[PDB]
Order: sequence, then structure tokens, then C-alpha cells
Amino acid sequence: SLLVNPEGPTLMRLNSVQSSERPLFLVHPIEGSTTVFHSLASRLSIPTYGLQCTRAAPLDSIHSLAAYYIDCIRQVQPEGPYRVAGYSYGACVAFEMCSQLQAQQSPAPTHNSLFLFDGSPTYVGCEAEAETEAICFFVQQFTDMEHNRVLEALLPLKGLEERVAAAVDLIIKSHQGLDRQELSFAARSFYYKLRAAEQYTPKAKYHGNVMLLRAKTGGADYNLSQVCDGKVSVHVIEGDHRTLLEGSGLESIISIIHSSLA
Repeated sequence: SLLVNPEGPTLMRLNSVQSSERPLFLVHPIEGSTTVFHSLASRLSIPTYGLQCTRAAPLDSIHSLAAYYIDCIRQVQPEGPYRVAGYSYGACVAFEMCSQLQAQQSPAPTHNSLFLFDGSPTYVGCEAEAETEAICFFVQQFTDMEHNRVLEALLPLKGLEERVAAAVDLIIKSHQGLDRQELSFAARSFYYKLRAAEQYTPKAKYHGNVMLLRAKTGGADYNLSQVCDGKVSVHVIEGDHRTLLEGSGLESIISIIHSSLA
């Protein structure tokens, strides 16, 4: 899976457009990288930035992460409204960022544009078990090892740091050239990211318009109507969860969002 530079800037420039036009801000999927947005960003005639998940990111909750990302983007664009989007895990974060923006200017309606790429605030035994499960899933991507084997290696360890260290060692054994500090940060942050997303529930009903770009190859609105009482527009995009932001699906996405990004 993708890795991020733990010391990388939170707010990354994704294309070379330099103007005063309101930028599009794109929130990372769970891997925390913004490289998945390269194609989309290259198509746009507005400055496009990504929020990547680095050592800077507060992972205690989706609320904290979203608050931090809002604070970052408001440095590039001091005045709203904001064009914010999120992909997969990032959809939950992007939704929370807009939820916080709504609360800050309440009862004045927001005119923030929110695009959810195949994700939603809903579509994202004990703590030692939770760490183990999360770290096991993380290892299973990078390695070919059977679930039970990774489980018996991680489950009895002392705590999160020991699980992370053993996970990095397991991954390195299979892929010697991978960077140990990037893997250590990715593994530890993966647990915190899952824990935050699983505890997340929006604090209030979202009144703003939401656009969901759902992958054609798999509720129809990813439960958006349950947390949104504004206009929810759902578009079915060619491709799967990982390919809708490329090729034909990205062409469709560009045509659908063009008028909003004017």
C-alpha cells in the first residue's frame, strides 16, 4: 500500500495552477497519501491541494483531524466558501471539515462545495485486540502471510509500539528495500486512523449540498440522507473503489464537477 513521508507538509500542492481562485482541497484516503489525486488535480484549471496525513496530524478523533486540516487550508485561503473533497476514508474527514464550517457560521448557510469520492461519514474484544487487528490488516497488505500467523505474532506483544516494531520487521522480511520509518509511522497511524473513523459520528445534521461520486463496480447514497438534510446528489462513476479517480471515471467526474468549480 502507499506510504507517506511522516515529515511531509500537511498541505501539498497537487497541480501547478497559481491564481486567486478558490482552490479545491482534497483529503487523503486511509493510507494518508495524496498521490491518488494526481490525475484529477492535473485536469483542473484551479489551484488544487491535498491534505496528507503526516506526523503533524492529530489522530485522536475525526473531529481533531478535520479541525487541524481546516486550520491548514484557511492559511492558503483565508476566506470561504471552501471546495472540499475526500476520497474513501477522506470522505468522512471532508464531511467533518464541512460540518465544522457549518457550525462556525451557523445559522448563516454555507456555500461550501463538498465532493465525496466513494466514501461517506458511514462508509469508511479489548484495546490490545483492536491494535492487533488493525496492525494485522496493515501487515497483510504488504505481506503474503496468513491471518492466523500474523495474529499469533502480534496478539501477545506488550503494546502498540511492540506490535508496530514486529509489524515493520515482518514487512521488511518480505520487502527489504522499504523504508522502516515510513512503515513504522504508517502502521501506528493506521491503528489510530481506524479507531478514529470507527468512533466517528457527526455532531449535527449537515445542511449543505453534498455530491457523492460512487464507484459503479462495487445504501445507494452511502447513508448520506441519515446525516444530511440538504441536497444529496449521487453520481455513479465508471470504475471501482480504487479506479473511479482515473480514466473514464475521472472523465465523468470532471464533467460532473466542472460547473461547481467555475
